[PDB]
Amino acid sequence: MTEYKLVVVGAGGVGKSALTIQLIQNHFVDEYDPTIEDSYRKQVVIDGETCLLDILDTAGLEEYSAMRDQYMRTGEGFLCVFAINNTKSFEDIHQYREQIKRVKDSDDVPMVLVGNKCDLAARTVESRQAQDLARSYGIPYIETSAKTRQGVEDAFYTLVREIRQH
Ligand SMILES: Nc1nc2c(ncn2[C@@H]2O[C@H](COP(=O)(O)OP(=O)(O)NP(=O)(O)O)[C@@H](O)[C@H]2O)c(=O)[nH]1
Ligand SMILES: [Ca+2]
Ligand SMILES: [Ca+2]
Ligand SMILES: [Ca+2]
Ligand SMILES: [Mg+2]
Ligand SMILES: [Mg+2]
Repeated sequence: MTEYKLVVVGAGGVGKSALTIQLIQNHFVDEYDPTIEDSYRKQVVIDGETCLLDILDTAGLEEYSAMRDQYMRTGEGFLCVFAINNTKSFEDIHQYREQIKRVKDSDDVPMVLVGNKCDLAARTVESRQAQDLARSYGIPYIETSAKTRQGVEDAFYTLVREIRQH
């Protein structure tokens, strides 16, 4: 059966691990845990296709990771995650997209822009801003909450559907 290699990237603390664990185990990690497994596997049915999600949960570029570039090279699709209550994390997205462009040696990489923590009231990044950034990359924008599950399945399933177009 088909395997989709997904890589989750973005700034420290935007909720890369919380999103991936909410998808894989239907649990919200409500604390900072500095030692979470990077590799997740799940057999799922997406649009009538039985397939394997192979998910690599990376560290932010500010954190030193020796396995990051190995994870980068093998990725078929990328979730580029910022938090809607973290302007710096949104600004940082360009650097993650440039790194992806560098490693895939293409500007036509399957990607989804994810605005996480959409449950939180302290919004500093407007939907419109993120839509505009995603448009400039030729990719969809999806808002998620790792806490409430809003958009989580949609973010990962949309990325699979983007890989299928490539
Ligand atoms: N309210 C709310 N909190 C969230 C959401 N997603 C993550 N968090 C919280 O934000 C903090 C950081 O989450 P975490 O998943 O570890 O972020 P990360 O991007 O993997 N950090 P790192 O790059 O260091 O691995 C945690 O306390 C987590 O509970 C969300 O959607 N809503
Ligand atoms: Ca807990
Ligand atoms: Ca741990
Ligand atoms: Ca290159
Ligand atoms: Mg993490
Ligand atoms: Mg503003």
